[PDB]
Amino acid sequence: LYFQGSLRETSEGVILSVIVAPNARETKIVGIDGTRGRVKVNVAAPPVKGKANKELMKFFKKLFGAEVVIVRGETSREKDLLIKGITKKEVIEKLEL
Ligand code: NA
Repeated sequence: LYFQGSLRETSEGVILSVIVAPNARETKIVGIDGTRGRVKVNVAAPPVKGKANKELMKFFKKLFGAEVVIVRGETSREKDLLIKGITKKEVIEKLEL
């Protein structure tokens, strides 16, 4: 039940709610924010020219094997990612790897 506070399944796929920190040593999940209901994601890219957004999407597209788009928070640390055409059960399985 750990990652479930950060995700919900709509007709389109899964909205994965994250909070990023850019300029990290490695793009990876580092935790969960229990109050905000978001996965803490470090992103190994600078927050300029959209590069942290691009790296974030790339990481999750690779993890889930599905298209990932930003649906809210393009210019925020708090970003909502639509994982297209996937189920919550799939997403949880992959986040728990
Ligand atoms: Na960015």
